[PDB]
Amino acid sequence: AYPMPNPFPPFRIAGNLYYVGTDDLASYLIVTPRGNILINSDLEANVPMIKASIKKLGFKFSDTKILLISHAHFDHAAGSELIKQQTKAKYMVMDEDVSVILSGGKSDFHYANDSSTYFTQSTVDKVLHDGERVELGGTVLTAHLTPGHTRGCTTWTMKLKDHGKQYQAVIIGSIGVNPGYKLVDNITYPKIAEDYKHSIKVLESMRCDIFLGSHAGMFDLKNKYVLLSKGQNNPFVDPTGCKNYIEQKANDFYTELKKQETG
Ligand SMILES: [Zn+2]
Ligand SMILES: [Zn+2]
Repeated sequence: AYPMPNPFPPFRIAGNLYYVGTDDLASYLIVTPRGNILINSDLEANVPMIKASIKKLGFKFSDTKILLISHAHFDHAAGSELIKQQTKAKYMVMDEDVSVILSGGKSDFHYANDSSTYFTQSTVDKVLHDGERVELGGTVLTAHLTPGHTRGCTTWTMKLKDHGKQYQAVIIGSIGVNPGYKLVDNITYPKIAEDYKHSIKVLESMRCDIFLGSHAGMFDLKNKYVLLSKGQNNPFVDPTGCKNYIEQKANDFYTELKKQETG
């Protein structure tokens, strides 16, 4: 079973972007004069945690206007229907992943036949496309299609001001190859390897100042948070870590491809 995450203190990352996630499954709140955007609904058990985190920061759960995800797997999206029911947020999902959301996982190219991965079916209020923007209260997020891990995996970017300086924030959706994924002659998702290679090209040339991800462990949330509490100059500003992480996962993809092609 997926290891149930533990709660994590919420905090401001930079500018109007806040962490409201767990010690593992990462969720983000963007606060604007015209309401808030939430990214990743996580497990159903995490929806009360997300609500508690938002409120702890002094914001209103009922001000959640838009719900986004990193990608269509249960650990980022299972909680979406609950959040819709509780806030009436508008759910926006990259086109290639919509079928998985509508079907609660039953159409998943890999996990269609694994009932332990299914989640509550939800409707998508706006279908997104590569490079499409999500705009609220003057804040502008950009959806980047970085496919492979899912057909519609989305890397979310925005610009944040912090201490009079400008930073590109990048929430890497995932370019991990899950155990069991078939990269050669995939029957359901033939372009899976071409899609990962595209994601690598995009991410390797993407400006990345504030380094984030769909899972805390991607970007060293725990140790960085400890530095933040100690008052350090924004430890979430980590371009080197971001470049090193993208390089590592690009190499991991080619390591797994080699294994499947020659092992
Ligand atoms: Zn996933
Ligand atoms: Zn995940």
